[PDB]
Amino acid sequence: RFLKVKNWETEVVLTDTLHLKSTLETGCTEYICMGSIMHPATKDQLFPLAKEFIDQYYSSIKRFGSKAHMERLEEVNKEIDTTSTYQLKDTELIYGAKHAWRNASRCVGRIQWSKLQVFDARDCTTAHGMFNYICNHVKYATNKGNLRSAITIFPQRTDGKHDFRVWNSQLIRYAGYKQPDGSTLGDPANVQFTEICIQQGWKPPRGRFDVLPLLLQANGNDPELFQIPPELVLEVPIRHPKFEWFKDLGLKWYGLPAVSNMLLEIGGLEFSACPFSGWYMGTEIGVRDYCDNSRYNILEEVAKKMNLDMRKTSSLWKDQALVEINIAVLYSFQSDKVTIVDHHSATESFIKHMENEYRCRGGCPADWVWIVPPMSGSITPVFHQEMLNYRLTPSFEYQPDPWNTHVW
Amino acid sequence: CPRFLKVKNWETEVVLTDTLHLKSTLETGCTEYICMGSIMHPDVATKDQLFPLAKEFIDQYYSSIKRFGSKAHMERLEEVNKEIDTTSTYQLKDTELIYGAKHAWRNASRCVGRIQWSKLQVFDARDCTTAHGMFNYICNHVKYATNKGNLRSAITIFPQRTDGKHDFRVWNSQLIRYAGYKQPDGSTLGDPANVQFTEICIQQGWKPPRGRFDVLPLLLQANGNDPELFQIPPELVLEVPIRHPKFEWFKDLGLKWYGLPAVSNMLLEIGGLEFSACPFSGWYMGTEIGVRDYCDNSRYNILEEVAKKMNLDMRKTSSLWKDQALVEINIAVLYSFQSDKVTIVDHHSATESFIKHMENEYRCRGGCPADWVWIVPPMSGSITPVFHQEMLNYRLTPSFEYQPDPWNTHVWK
Ligand code: HEM
Ligand code: HEM
Ligand SMILES: Cc1cc(N)nc(CCc2c(F)c(F)cc(CCCN(C)C)c2F)c1
Ligand SMILES: Cc1cc(N)nc(CCc2c(F)c(F)cc(CCCN(C)C)c2F)c1
Ligand SMILES: C[C@H](O)[C@H](O)[C@H]1CNc2nc(N)[nH]c(=O)c2N1
Ligand SMILES: C[C@H](O)[C@H](O)[C@H]1CNc2nc(N)[nH]c(=O)c2N1
Ligand SMILES: [Zn+2]
Repeated sequence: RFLKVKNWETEVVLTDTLHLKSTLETGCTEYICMGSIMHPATKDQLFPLAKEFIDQYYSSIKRFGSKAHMERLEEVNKEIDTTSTYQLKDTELIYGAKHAWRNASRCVGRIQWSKLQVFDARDCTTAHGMFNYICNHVKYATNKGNLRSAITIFPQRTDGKHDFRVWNSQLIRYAGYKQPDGSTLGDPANVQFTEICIQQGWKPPRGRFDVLPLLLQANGNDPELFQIPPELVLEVPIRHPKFEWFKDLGLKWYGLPAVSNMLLEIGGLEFSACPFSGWYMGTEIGVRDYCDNSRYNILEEVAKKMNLDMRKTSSLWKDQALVEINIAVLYSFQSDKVTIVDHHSATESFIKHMENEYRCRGGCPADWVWIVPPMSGSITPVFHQEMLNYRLTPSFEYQPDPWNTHVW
Repeated sequence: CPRFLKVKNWETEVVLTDTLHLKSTLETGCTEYICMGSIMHPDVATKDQLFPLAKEFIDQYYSSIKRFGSKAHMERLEEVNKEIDTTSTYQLKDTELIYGAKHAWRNASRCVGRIQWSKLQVFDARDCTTAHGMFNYICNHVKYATNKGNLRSAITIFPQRTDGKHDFRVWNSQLIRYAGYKQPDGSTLGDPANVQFTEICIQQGWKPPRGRFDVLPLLLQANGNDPELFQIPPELVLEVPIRHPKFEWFKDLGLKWYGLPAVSNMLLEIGGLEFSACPFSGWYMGTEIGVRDYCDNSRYNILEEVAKKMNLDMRKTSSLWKDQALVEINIAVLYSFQSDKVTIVDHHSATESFIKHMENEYRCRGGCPADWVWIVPPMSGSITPVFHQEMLNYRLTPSFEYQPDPWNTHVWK
């Protein structure tokens, strides 16, 4: 059936037909909704997946049922027969990577989806090769602060014993240190990964903003440590446009957000190493990174310097410090001409993207739980936007952390 | 469905196990292929439909009072069955009515306030026959619940649906709300959310004061008859003028709000019985006023004027002038209610209580259905503990349900 979505602020109603093309599961049933749960091959399994993807690629370039389409189908059939897998054409890899982003229901940045620079790294064989490819990615995507979206695609999975993996969760992240007296120096989300890097020989500077090394696994071998050359790592000192004391907090962040632990699935092929990057929405730094209780957890210090009354929650001192921290982040990036988007502009772009996708595509899968920003929700337009969530492929998927599967 | 489902809290690592979902009744709207978790809304029962629904409820009640399988349980089952057989309906006992109303609240997955569910004063109004009598019951409800500002949660339950042509309905969406007036020039005076109902009231004979904060009259329908208008005695409408602890100029905005939030348009379903008029009230979380009522664009929409008085740069969104004004507005709302000693809860306290409540429910009941989209507050979401809490949503009965607006269905006499 067709399905309608209503925006309760504008009363606009859209009609979804695209959900009829989905086949992966959501996790919900008719009786239980799992919308706030974070995470709910063979020759036989492969060809229908390959066929569907080839079909939708040739349907996208409007040569469905063409000789090129027919020949590709047979070419893929023979290749799965004689090798239990197949290799994408370059054109298909690019189309598949752009559409995995287009289909990412949790991403508010998707208005940019067709401006994605796709780096083909399928000829890589070693961790040194991966490091080279990744340095080139970081340099290209950073672009002296004028950030450019990019993805680098390493060889696909074969037997599951020869996986390519970036062990880092992001290419650029700060270390976290388990202090003797109990607390945490640096970034507490990375304590385990930091300790794995130390355990592999990394000499930790034990600062607050230590860029972690890359830990890279090629063809299922043990992973190897590499230091990203510092001139490739663009950072922003965080200051406030009114509180001159804000800089004395000693805060900084990196400009390049680059997810490196997800899995890219295209036509039944699995790309276990596919680091991809864009640019930040300011709340990603200022709300979650800085203010989660299990993260940098700085709200108390900021509220202190603002001299806010912190004895009762109903003074909303936490909410006041939260806004100022996010003003500082946005101000700092813009002052340094590092690409960044505020949650008001981003959500506005996403509503416009939604309208575009409903018109030209018949829908847009979207995860309200993730699309609504972690602060000032209902004063952004996505709060009032009903969204249908469903799984379209090509897609990005979660995968296990490699230190739970790897045999040394 | 699997017998155990786990939810995780990503801030604390606590993992809870849900078995209560196995008692789920109606549908969520979701399927295996599509999730409708952000969709806001995703002829009577026959004898045959009513038998099993009543038995399920009666079984649950006698299980709650530790008398399952007892002689009184089996007798009640038989008495209900005969009554459905000979009359096509049945009547709840007072004890069952109170149990059912409390559990409809306990089961309300969108309510962050459910730690209080067992302290609900239930007013039995099933003897009511006329709209005047409905007025009397509602006045007593408002007075009791307001309690000079020390608010107490309460529900008043009017007679159940019979053939659907004799419904009791409160046409108001809440017992206390402010009028909205569309102007010829397109502007709105008062609360833009209530323009449709205000016009209906005016058409029914209400003389509007045409101000910014005019308490709407009650529009009350008894036994399926045409609805009738009543003015709530103004001394029963407790109100709070909004002022700011720092900004002296804030009181010059002339803002105020009423103290009692009281939903009156929902349907209470108990044992297959349908209570189409069941107004219920609690106390406010501050953001319901300071964020939604005041700062929604289609509501009072005061962000601009507050930002002006704060002298914020309103040309770049990246200045976060909206976010900064929204906080001060919510500071004022909480400060003004606490100063006048009118019960109110800030969003940090309410969400922390709800997490404690949810953990207790998981431990002692086997789960707690919760709608994350509604539980997370509309400001500062991720610095509240519910943001990081995985929740399972499912529909248990007894329940509160939405129902059509009565002017769309009423057969005018
Ligand atoms: C171009 C600027 C971009 C912006 C502003 C943006 C914004 C965001 C934000 C704010 C989130 C939520 C992140 C979180 O809460 O952890 C997100 C998620 C996501 N983004 Fe985008 N993004 C951008 C680019 C991209 C690109 C280039 C890709 C892939 C090629 C991508 C794929 C995803 C995916 C898969 C998720 C879901 C992550 C998960 O499930 O954990 N995004 N995005
Ligand atoms: C006692 C203090 C209470 C607090 C702090 C509270 C808090 C809330 C809040 C913040 C919401 C979301 C409101 C919105 O965004 O419109 C809500 C919804 C709800 N509450 Fe509670 N509530 C309380 C009492 C009650 C009582 C006494 C009942 C019923 C007996 C109840 C039943 C509901 C229901 C059914 C909803 C969902 C309404 C809908 O979907 O439109 N609440 N509550
Ligand atoms: C391409 C892109 C652009 C953009 N603006 N944001 C993203 C999301 C980033 C991102 C994830 F995808 C994710 F799964 C988890 C985290 C956790 C926070 C870790 N952080 C402290 C280092 C995260 F930040 C991606
Ligand atoms: C008992 C109780 C206590 C509390 N604190 N909150 C609530 C929920 C409030 C609530 C609804 F659930 C609802 F469906 C509709 C409205 C009216 C419009 C809302 N707003 C646009 C004015 C309403 F006020 C109930
Ligand atoms: C479209 C979306 O479902 C809608 O805006 C919902 C979102 N969550 C909400 N949450 C609460 N508490 N109240 C609401 O009115 C809404 N509105
Ligand atoms: C429990 C809940 O699913 C979890 O906290 C989610 C909620 N929404 C989110 N939304 C975004 N953008 N990022 C997140 O990490 C989360 N976490
Ligand atoms: Zn769902």
